[PDB]
Amino acid sequence: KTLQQIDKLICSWLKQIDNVIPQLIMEMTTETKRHRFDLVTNVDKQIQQQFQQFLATYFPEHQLLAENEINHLWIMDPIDGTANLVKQQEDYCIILAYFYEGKPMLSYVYDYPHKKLYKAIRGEGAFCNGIKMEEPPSLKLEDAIISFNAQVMNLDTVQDLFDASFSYRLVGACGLDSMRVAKGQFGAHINTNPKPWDIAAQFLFAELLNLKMTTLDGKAIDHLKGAPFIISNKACHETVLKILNANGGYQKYR
Amino acid sequence: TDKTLQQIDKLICSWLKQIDNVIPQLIMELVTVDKQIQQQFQQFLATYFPEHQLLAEEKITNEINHLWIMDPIDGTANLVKQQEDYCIILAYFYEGKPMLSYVYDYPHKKLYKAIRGEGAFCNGIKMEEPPSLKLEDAIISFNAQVMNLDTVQDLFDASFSYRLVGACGLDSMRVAKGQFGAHINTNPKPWDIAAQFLFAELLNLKMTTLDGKAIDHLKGAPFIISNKACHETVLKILNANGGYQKYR
Repeated sequence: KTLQQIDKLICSWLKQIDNVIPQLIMEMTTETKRHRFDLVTNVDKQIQQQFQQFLATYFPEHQLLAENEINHLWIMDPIDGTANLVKQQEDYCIILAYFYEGKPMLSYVYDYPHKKLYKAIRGEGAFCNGIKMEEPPSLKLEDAIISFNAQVMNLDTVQDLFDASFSYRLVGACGLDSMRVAKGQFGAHINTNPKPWDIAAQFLFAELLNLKMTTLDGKAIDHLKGAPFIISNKACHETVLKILNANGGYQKYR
Repeated sequence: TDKTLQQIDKLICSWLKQIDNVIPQLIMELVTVDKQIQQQFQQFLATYFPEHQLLAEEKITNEINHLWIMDPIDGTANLVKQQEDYCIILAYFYEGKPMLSYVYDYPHKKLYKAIRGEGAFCNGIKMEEPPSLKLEDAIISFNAQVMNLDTVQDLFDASFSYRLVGACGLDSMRVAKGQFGAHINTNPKPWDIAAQFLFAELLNLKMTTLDGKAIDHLKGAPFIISNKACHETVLKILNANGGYQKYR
């Protein structure tokens, strides 16, 4: 009811990042700083600062989980698809997810480069540039195209996943690979090691569209934590898990 | 003297703007369309270009003076499964020499063209040669399902990361745009790569057989379109330890 309010403000914010990204892309560099393995840039740090400030201006009580039992929580990946941002300047996205007392309420994956807004509102629907998304038609794995990082599983399980499925594509940002699943464009997407902000938005998309979104053990995921994960068409979920979990695991070593 | 290059470019870009009307219906509700586009353009050559001939997936050699090559849609799998990341490819060659090329990324409303003597463009904005990418600094795109795992592993290790769009024309433009370091297709049909010749010429890229050799633009060959700075490292990995072909 006042979700309409919060949506109006988020949309105002996403619209104005338009006029802040191209200057940040043109003056772009990388930092290794404050990070074990992952790459960060000046773009995402700024979009974050910008969203923290949005939170300060409008929702002084709301808290930001970004780079337990709190009532108003936002989880943000200012730039999902960092390698893509740096190397291609395409196929990155901004992910925001809103949780009221642990229940997902609003979600956003904004594909800036292609100008596409995915949003999920509880009690309204899921939306892609204001056109309503519905439950994708049933996809069985041999009919489905799937998406995963192939450098990160033993080469043997990659080859079963190749064989069980129609084909293989990779976009390289969780949010974007996940949305393709949501649109019926892919059968499933797998991330073996997600950060919370990499997957946060997809809970609500998954719920409203009847997607299967689980850990790779098939168990339900804690949105504050994140585990190795799959978002899938309901018709190829069990087949994917089953392949991933055969012959002592999909892990790359041993 | 024959049609001007310009006047032909103007004709092609309209003919492409008339078609953002052959989708829909197609998508909505086969496919192999694509004869429907093939033929629509067969009409185009008849109405406007008496002498010109077209090579497309079906229905010979130099010295044919005015030839076009066309993949009415490159990314069939993509069109069929995703309705996205497919493109129209067109190449005009004059007594053997690539004169004009088009790769039209329909779903993202991006027409890439290459014009001999003027340059390469996306939507009319000019494309410059992309920056030097060593392979450790570059993303590579190739179908990993169609090589043996040893050579895929090394491609994985040598490079920055791996992505795949699933349409030869689109993956090749990523290389053209400096977004990818290389794209490899080990079994193209002439229409999967026709356009890229002039892009690679105008944008100082390397396009060759996997033997690092001149491709016969009339027939297939296993192929690579690549940034100048990683072209050789990529080739070496592909021809190492007995080669790239998967077996049992």
